[PDB]
Amino acid sequence: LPPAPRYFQGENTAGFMRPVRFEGDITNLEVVGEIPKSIEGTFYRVMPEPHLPSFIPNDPWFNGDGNISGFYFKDGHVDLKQRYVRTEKFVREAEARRSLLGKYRNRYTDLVEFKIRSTANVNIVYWRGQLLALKEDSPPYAMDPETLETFGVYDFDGQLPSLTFTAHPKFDPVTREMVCFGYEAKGDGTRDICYYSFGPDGKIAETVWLVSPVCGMIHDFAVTENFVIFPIIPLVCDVERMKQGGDHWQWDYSIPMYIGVLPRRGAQGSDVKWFEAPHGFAGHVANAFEDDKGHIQLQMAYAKDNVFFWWPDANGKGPRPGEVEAHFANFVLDYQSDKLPLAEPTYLVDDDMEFPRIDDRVATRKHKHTFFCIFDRKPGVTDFEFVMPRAGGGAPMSNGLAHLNHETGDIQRYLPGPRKLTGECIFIPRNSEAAEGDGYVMVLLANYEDMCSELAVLDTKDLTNEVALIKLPVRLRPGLHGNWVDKSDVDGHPAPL
Amino acid sequence: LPPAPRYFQGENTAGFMRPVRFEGDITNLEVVGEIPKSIEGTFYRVMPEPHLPSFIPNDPWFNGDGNISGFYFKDGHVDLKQRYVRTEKFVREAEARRSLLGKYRNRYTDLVEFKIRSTANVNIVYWRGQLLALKEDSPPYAMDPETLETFGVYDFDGQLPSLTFTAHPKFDPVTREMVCFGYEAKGDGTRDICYYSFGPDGKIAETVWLVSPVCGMIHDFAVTENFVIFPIIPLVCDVERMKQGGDHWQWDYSIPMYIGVLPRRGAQGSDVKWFEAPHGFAGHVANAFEDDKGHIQLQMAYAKDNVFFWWPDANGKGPRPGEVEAHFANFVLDYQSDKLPLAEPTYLVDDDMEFPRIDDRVATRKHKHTFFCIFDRKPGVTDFEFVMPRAGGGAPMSNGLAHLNHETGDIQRYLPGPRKLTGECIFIPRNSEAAEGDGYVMVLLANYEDMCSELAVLDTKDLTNEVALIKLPVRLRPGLHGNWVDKSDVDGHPAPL
Ligand SMILES: Oc1cc(O)cc(/C=C/c2ccc(O)c(O)c2)c1
Ligand SMILES: Oc1cc(O)cc(/C=C/c2ccc(O)c(O)c2)c1
Ligand SMILES: [Fe+2]
Ligand SMILES: [Fe+2]
Repeated sequence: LPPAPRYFQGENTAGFMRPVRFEGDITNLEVVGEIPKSIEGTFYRVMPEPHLPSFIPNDPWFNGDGNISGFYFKDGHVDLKQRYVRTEKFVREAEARRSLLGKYRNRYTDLVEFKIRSTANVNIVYWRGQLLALKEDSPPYAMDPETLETFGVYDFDGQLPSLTFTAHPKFDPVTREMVCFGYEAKGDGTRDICYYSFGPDGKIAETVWLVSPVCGMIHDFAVTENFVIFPIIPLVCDVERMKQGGDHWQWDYSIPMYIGVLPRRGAQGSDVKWFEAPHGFAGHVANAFEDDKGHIQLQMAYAKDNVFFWWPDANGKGPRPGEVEAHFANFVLDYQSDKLPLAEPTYLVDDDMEFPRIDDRVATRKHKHTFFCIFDRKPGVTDFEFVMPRAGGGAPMSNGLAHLNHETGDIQRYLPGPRKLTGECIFIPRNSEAAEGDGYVMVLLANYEDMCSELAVLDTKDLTNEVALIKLPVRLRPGLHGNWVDKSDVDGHPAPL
Repeated sequence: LPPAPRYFQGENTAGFMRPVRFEGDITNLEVVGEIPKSIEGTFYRVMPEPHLPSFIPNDPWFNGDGNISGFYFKDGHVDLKQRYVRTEKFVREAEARRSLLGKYRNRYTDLVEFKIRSTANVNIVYWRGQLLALKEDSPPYAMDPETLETFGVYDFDGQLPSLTFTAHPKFDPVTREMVCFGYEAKGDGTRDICYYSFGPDGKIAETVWLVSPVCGMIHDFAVTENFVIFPIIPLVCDVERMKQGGDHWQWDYSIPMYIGVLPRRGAQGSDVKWFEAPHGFAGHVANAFEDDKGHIQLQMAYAKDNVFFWWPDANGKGPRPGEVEAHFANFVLDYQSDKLPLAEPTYLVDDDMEFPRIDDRVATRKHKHTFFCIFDRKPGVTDFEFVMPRAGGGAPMSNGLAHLNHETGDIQRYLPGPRKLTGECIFIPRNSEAAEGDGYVMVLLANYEDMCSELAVLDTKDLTNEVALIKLPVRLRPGLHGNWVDKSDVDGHPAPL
């Protein structure tokens, strides 16, 4: 077999990116300031964190075993529980005590035949009394919210119609449905998209098979009252390239950014309209809604070049690290229009941003608050001379959060400091009567001075001020998505406004 | 109640001394070099590590909750498991989410009434299929060697005759007995010493009650074929002082270092002879044995002033940090002699040393190898300018190990490096046929550059060279004692030479 290294090497596992690989508990975390005593619930987040050194050199960040963190809050106290998802990959590699899975989404490079290749490392959501650890090439892995035990691959009582389940399902706060899809829904290189939904009782509602114009990456999607919307990143899969040991994904400069629109209920596959936005990268969706005219307002991060620059085009053409900025874009779509080309979007702010969150009590409806990561290159905001030698590589960087009020246009910015960077934030309603966007924001910080992680708690009344700073004595490696599960919400999701 | 701080403050919990307080697992530790594939077994060590900030300012290191590390070795791979001893203190404080136990060994300062005050934080030994987590003011806590679950307070099937069990029992490699004692054996301030032993079947053998000349600290003891030996540190307990909120221990410059000698079998309490060594501090015993004449050779660390300087004399007189050195001393005792005063000891080496280990296959018999911690103030060995600002306080420092060959007088020194310090080492026989002192040495390092811990593996053929360096991504706080449990030893202890 290819030799198994016995320690981590390469920039993607250097400095703050070095895997820790701890599972267990740290109770009664140290707190500076004061956690609001009324906060009660759990912040779950997932990070890629390779359990064993890869036999693939410079294995991408996206290919690391999913490790789940839970921060359990009650009466101003907080405990951490941490556990790896017991994926097939995790278990078989742990048994062998060496890496067996090869390149990102390329089964032809695996040292053994896997049934499920999930690292379950992208998102961690709450559904009907379980956590679902998500990875868009795979079904979810179900886990216990209290103990973080892995139950196993989850197929929704045999109802799951797709081989794949998106990392970005949407929770309709009015219908209490989970709205889902999978792309490459029939396997590697397939153009099949399966759109499906589950009612609050767990029974499958929608199931619509449609066909993508290209086998492109559909990382995120959007849901409105009457439509679902599929933006396609111009990364394209060719299985013949994979069989020769090549990358699953390859940028294509010659195609638009397709945006499919399908009626949300009762549709057939042929009802989808593939609108064509200007070539660019479809980033995370903040939210989408239908306005007064019945037009879809789609608000999402959008860049003009390949954010995933390590997967360039066929001639190796693509940007360099730190070059591509994504901006908070508004696209307007009309399902009735027969014109496929879309205009350039309008932009809501100037900041280089990503990882937008809204008050999920208005998801699929008009929202007027968005919280998001920013990366400000203005001199002084980040001490790059100090941070970059300690940072390693392979992961995006955020040096603040921003809160946009869409009505007033006011923006507040939280800057943790010149030697700290942030992950994706969560929003917590102050209580069940709170106005939209009124409550608390939490965000995990990487402190490059201490080489430790911290969890900041902010009040939306003044995002610039930390109300509490929870000081972890270990590093939590840069992660991906996370969610709040409030103790007052029986089904884990907040009540509609 | 006295206010409970919500983060750690003071030098004793600063820098590398900051509690991490993690429990759980890190499998497949990163390894630089190569762990000898024949090594099979577990290195257990214990560290004081406060689970909650104390309400006592500058609480001594010795008063922190015992946290057990196990390093499980097989076929050149190693896993870490880590778990707190579930003492009464740990459990009740965890329930309350605040500190309740007060000053070191002073129940009159506790906020609630404890039955058992153990932090179980001094030593962790193997006996008849269990770990025993030790603290000299208490009975042992029994634990599972595989899972580190705490079973509870252990009383040897109701046979334990004493309130107290030493942190330094000795294992006779020929008789397979565990030889024990407790001081303050009938409660705070008592001069009662209970000497007792257990046969390999778990039945109590010896039980002899004797009386100390003063209520002094007997931290360690020594066992020969025919004698047991009790060196008394001139720290003295007055329960009336304690009732007023004072310290359990107070130095007394006016007394000798008593060394009691009792026949090992069949004795009465009045058979003890209290020899009087020159005033000084009784450090750890390497080993004791009877020579050809039947004289006891007692080899132990010995200092001329109070190593525990934070417990000074009645007028607050004593040394400052880093001032007192201890030296590897040989005392000669003759049980038949009626002369009580002893001569100054001879010294085996000149190094400032402590934490001596021998090949325990010759414990209680003549040994000719000792491994020990050293602290070398020779310029450059430790980069103090770099280390001391990162180190915190409250714990002793070791910047190397030494191996003394007692036949030849040869000394090898292992120096981990200018920005690393060491804990107490363990010795592992190469195999069951290995000569005395031939095999492997392991020692945990504090790396102040990375602010991480490492576990070094050395071959005794060349102690200056690391064969493997196991790289932990977390800190293990400076700890106390540890032990090797070899997989090839049915009762957990090595066979006699
Ligand atoms: O900074 C960004 C911006 C973005 O728009 C998306 C991502 C992550 C996407 C992702 C996609 C597939 C994976 O398997 C995976 O681990 C991660 C990260
Ligand atoms: O550096 C040294 C030298 C020494 O000779 C003894 C000790 C530790 C003694 C000790 C005594 C009682 C306790 O409760 C405890 O945690 C530790 C530490
Ligand atoms: Fe995402
Ligand atoms: Fe000791």
